[PDB]
Amino acid sequence: MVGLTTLFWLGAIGMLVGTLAFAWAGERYYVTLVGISGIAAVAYVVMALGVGWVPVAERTVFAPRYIDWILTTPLIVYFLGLLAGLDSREFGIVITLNTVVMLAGFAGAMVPGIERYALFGMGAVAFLGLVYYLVGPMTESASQRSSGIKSLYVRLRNLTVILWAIYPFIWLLGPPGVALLTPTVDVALIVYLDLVTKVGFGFIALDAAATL
Ligand SMILES: *C/C=C(C)/C=C/C=C(C)/C=C/C1=C(C)CCCC1(C)C
Ligand SMILES: [Cl-]
Repeated sequence: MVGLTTLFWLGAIGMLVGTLAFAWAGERYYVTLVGISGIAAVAYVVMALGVGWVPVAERTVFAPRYIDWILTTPLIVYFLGLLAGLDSREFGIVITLNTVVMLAGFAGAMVPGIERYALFGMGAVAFLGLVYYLVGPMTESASQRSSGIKSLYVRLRNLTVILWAIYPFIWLLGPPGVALLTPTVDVALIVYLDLVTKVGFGFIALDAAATL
């Protein structure tokens, strides 16, 4: 009743609506949000068309998803770093940590053997370091800003930390890992998370930009 392609098209449509909304409302921030959802839109269309479905051992891996994540997640961290007022050096640490997470996941998904769990573990370790910087140093830094900017940062930060922490569990329970969850359910859960961590993220920012 509901195929993989249908779910990919749904994500594509959701990202497109977000993209046009952010472009219209567009204060770097608006251009970043267009990139976050605009890139994801393209990845989902490509996948909806059946492009980039790579067979690996006995699983199917969706390569456009990881290219998407590698480009869009640093833009989300960049957005948060602007809100917090990071110096160009602190940016380097968190964006480096983020890239390690994304690359490790991409490599683990593409490796047929159990070495892929070794790659997954490395991304998990780097993710914990990323969470520390979001909850600690970046929160200290955001404190120096107006009370409204600080409030916006805290709300986007918690949205980000809570939801991003769910992805490694979906990955591990899905085809890439123990292959427990079926591809259709696993994809459905990730389409939901992508939409919330990108388009939902964006709309929470727009809402605050009008309350000024
Ligand atoms: C728009 C897309 C988003 C916000 C994707 C987020 C994905 C993650 C936070 C994935 C994290 C992972 C780990 C922490 C360990 C290795 C496997 C990953 C890539 C699923
Ligand atoms: Cl995958």
